[PDB]
Amino acid sequence: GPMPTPRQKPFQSGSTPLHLTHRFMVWNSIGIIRCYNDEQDNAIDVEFHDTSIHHATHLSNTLNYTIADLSHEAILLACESTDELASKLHCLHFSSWDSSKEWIIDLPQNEDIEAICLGQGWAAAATSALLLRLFTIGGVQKEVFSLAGPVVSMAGHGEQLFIVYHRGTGFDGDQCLGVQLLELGKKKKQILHGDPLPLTRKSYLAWIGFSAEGTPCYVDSEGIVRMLNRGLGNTWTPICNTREHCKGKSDHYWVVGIHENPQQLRCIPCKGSRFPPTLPRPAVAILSFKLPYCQIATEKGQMEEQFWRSVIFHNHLDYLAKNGYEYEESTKNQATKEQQELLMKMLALSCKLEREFRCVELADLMTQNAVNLAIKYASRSRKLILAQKLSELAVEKAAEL
Amino acid sequence: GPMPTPRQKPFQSGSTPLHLTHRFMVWNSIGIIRCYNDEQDNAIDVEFHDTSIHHATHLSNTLNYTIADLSHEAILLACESTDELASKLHCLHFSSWDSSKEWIIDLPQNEDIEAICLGQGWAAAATSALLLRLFTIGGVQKEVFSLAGPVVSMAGHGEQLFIVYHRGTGFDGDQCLGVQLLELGKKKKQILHGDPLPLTRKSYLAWIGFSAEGTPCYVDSEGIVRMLNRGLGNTWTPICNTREHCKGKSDHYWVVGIHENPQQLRCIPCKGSRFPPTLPRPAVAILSFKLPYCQIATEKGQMEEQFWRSVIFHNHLDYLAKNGYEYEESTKNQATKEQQELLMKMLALSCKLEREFRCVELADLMTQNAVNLAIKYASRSRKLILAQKLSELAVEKAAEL
Repeated sequence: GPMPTPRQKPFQSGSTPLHLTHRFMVWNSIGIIRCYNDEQDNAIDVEFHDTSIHHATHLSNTLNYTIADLSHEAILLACESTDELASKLHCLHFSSWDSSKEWIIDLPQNEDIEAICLGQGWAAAATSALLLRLFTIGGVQKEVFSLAGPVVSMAGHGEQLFIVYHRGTGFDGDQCLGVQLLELGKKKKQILHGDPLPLTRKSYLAWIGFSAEGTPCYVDSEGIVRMLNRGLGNTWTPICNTREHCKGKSDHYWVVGIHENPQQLRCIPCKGSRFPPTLPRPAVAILSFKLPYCQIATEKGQMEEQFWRSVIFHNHLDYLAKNGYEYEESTKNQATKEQQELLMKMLALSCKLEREFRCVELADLMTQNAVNLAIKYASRSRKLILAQKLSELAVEKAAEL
Repeated sequence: GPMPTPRQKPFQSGSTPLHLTHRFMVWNSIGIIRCYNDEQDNAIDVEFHDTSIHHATHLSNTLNYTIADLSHEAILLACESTDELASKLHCLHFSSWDSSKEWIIDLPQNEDIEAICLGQGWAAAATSALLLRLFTIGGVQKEVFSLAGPVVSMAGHGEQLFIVYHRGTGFDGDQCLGVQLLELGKKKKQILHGDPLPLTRKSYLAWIGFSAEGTPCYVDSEGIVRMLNRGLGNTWTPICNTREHCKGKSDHYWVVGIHENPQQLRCIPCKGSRFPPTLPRPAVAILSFKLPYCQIATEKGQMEEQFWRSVIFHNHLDYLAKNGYEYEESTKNQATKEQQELLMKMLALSCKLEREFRCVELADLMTQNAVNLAIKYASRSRKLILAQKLSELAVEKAAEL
């Protein structure tokens, strides 16, 4: 019969393993942090993508840091439990307006920190004792709550938290994972209450986080990048297959950051290792989205993939409009126009294939000006029944528009 | 130590496995499909309960399209992966008005199909990539999204679609299944989120599907039939046990359909087998429901569940009316009268039994006009001490509404 597996360890996104003497602490869009320690000294280095917020700086390792995260306004540094010394967290609010420039938190004995994250004016940290705690960047503490299982990792953006934990045990190479989404809004909420996390068969989760536009995403060992489509009842859709971008087994990609719209998948191809070498530091490459649809080699398949890309390229922007955060309107304009153009090309090729059912099925999603243009496409080559039924669709939708 | 069980293999509802050369492949509410295979040749046969939909048809292909489904709009087919090719998915739009009668698509490298299903215009297939693919019958690719484990079966009706997959594995004869349910409307939703599937102890999932009105239903290997009560917070309610019917003359009852007006479960009786053989043509058996309400016998227990079976089915009709779908107003009108007269008879029974609190608490479940009728019944039976506080509760209901 099946054999139970050992449990894979927790991780912090951007933190390379501690067994290497010289290591990266965290990669962020705001900046990058590095660390070194050996038989006689220990040190931290921090640099920013834009030094107007703060100058690049060298920091010393007093609390034996192992975990980190960065924001536009503050930096968190934290560590795991230890018998002779407490687990601790240290926040450096470098952009502080007053004497709140830094503060420290030292946990109860045998309580740890395994993951932390930052957001808009708040900070968060969680322990392997199945609970999470919240803080504010000026130093006031916030609510505490407990987690459904052994916590693996967590991240956040704006005023929203993504948590990943172990919900059970896997068998014959499988791993058992679940996921939480929490909201720190005006009325705090939990839109996803502990569902099983989709993951490729016999894979291991490799990286979690958010795109710069504030929607959650992740990737596992088999390289299927996934993102939370809210238009599908908050369901995980694949968005890239980076093993196809790899040259072979020698390669694996380490994500530095993601931008949904404009499109940039920023990552480093690591050679012969699960993480980049700390020196000579590699350069970050930009990859592009590619969906696991069928008949990818066909041009119709390509425009189908582009349509289902473009709809989600504006769904998350509308979600930002609802929750109140800012976005650049050109992103919405380009996505919302290109989806109409792409599905109109789909409808035109369907009409040239004289599949009236396919034409109506595509026209069901369209705006009425495009339905009129589809009726004119049907009038070309004298497809009277297709034109009549598209007109019926137009009338039926106008009865409610 | 404790023994983990193997995961049960995938299955397509309304089918017989490959133990028989000319096995059943589909039996749905409007048609039947058969699958043929031998040492050198293979074929498929198509039938409808009325030839006005489409006449009997014979198909054959080099690939065994081992998976199929049937609907009033089209027939759906799919084949397994091979050493030479990956899987393909196929559609027969027999109900079309023109020459769009057929469609074919081939899936990416190394991919295989476990189960497929149909809906109102939509179609779907679970894949070995831990991805669900969704289409139209006209061949438009809808959303592709991720799943947490191997899918064991699939089903659909209207816009509501049913997925069941292994959450983990069971121990000592049991298995750990879980259920995820979507409704693919214009503002589509998730009804179940991979929650564990209730099943009888030491049993497996023998059949899934929908009742004719569109409620989700399934049956376990022990013969327990159960369905989703969406009105009661989306809870699974058992309705019947098939094995005991007809003094257990059949080894099993292979269900083919369910309907609420008249109350019917239509099945095939199976001798010495879990499933029926294809030949000679079987005789259909129709059974009444048997709710698991306690102290059932002597016609006083049975009237309680005769009340409750009504709402157990008819919570769905309120949904189907308020969402804009067509529904059976005859069933609505009849059930809302049956409930009140049955409650009045129960109130008379409890008054005859001098258990006046039962009369009061049935009156709480009445409607307002039926509360006034309860006052009249209590007056006719000269039980004024009951009628007093009954009138008090009537005034309270009138205050509420």
